[PDB]
Amino acid sequence: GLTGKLICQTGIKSDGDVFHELFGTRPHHVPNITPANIQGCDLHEGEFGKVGSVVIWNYSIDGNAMIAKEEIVAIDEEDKSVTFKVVEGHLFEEFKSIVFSVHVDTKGENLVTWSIDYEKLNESVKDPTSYLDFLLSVTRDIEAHHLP
Repeated sequence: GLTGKLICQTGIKSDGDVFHELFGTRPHHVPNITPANIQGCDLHEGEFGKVGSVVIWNYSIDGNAMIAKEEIVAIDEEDKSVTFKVVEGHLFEEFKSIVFSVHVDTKGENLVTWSIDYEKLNESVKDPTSYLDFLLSVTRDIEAHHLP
């Protein structure tokens, strides 16, 4: 009853490998490129670019500042994907679990796919569609930054 998945896909005209490695090896640069959405990214544990690292995101939706501590649970070079599991923060006021994944397909003529997998604390919790608007805004800012 409490489980859902939200996905958004959009094209980018910028380099897809650079987009993938931004999230997979340089996630601390993301605040600098989309500062209206993401104000901070601090290493909590481990090292940037390694599975099992833990980062703290300081970010904002609708003017409201929030915090998500996330474990990087997967970095797949072959699939150009990175998977972030929330382990603490504002989201845990609504969800038992919530995992964000970003995948880039460069095989066609580039697609960014964000997935949100989650389990609500109860049925009155809203599905987190606002986070797709947020991830699309982040993606548009990154594309614009990486374009000549």
